[PDB]
Amino acid sequence: MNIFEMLRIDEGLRLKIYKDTEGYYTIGIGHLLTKSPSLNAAKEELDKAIGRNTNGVITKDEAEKLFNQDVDAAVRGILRNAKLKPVYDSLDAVRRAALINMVFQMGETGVAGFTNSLRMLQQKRWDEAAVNLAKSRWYNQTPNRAKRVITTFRTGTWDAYK
Ligand SMILES: [Cl-]
Repeated sequence: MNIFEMLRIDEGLRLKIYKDTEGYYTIGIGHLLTKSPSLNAAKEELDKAIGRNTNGVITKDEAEKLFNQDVDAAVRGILRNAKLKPVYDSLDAVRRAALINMVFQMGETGVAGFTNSLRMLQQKRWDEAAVNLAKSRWYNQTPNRAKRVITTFRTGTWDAYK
């Protein structure tokens, strides 16, 4: 298992514009298009992202290209961020994938907001971090996915995805 496989399980693959769990227009493997409620504004962003006139439908290859870009962006966001980088550097390979997952979902700035939990992780206090992460809106809104991420942090194994 690796980060791509993990996020593909968490986000799914949809080739037609859809609404994410929060009602925002998205496409492919969790690629957010826009928070505007306008489907046309979504369609427009999609055309610009892909470089072609799509009418709301993309191919598998195009979804995978957006995915490659989004994973690369998450990783560079971690490495650039003063709060996130030291945490990433402290972690083992599996737990690193879990942090990438969160950044992909919530954004660099959002994850950097989990100060307390990040510290716990850096200190390798797995159980304490797991308990703290579960108090968040994140956990309450998307509990099945958050539990998988938390378990990965708790154990350092890919068991929640097996
Ligand atoms: Cl993009």
